[PDB]
Amino acid sequence: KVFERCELARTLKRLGMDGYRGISLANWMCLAKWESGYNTRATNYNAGDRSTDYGIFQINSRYWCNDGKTPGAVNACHLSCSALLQDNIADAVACAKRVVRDPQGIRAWVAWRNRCQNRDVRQYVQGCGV
Ligand code: NA
Repeated sequence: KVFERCELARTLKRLGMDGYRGISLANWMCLAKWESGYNTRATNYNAGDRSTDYGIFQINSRYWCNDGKTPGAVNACHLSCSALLQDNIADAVACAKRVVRDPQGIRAWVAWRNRCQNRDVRQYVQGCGV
């Protein structure tokens, strides 16, 4: 599914993401936009290290989900990577919350540092009613 901006913003609020471990809704929105363009079925194979990024938040298979084919991988969210390609984002959100529970927090995603950190991120939630 490709979410529309405000549709996603309202969905993430209801799933308890606003201020989760100190992270504002607008930052989660900036993250999803730059990772996948709000697309739940986005996958990106990383040839450099044989891992794959899955779903709306492009969660990596080396640490977070199991796809079987990534060497030396763990599965900290206790999910098949397949769960991260559903239209319903409940599992992707539960796994994203697990990612930011580590010390790096939202910095775990490099796209966030590049595209979101120290920016005016108000634009991603403006007029959405959240
Ligand atoms: Na894994």
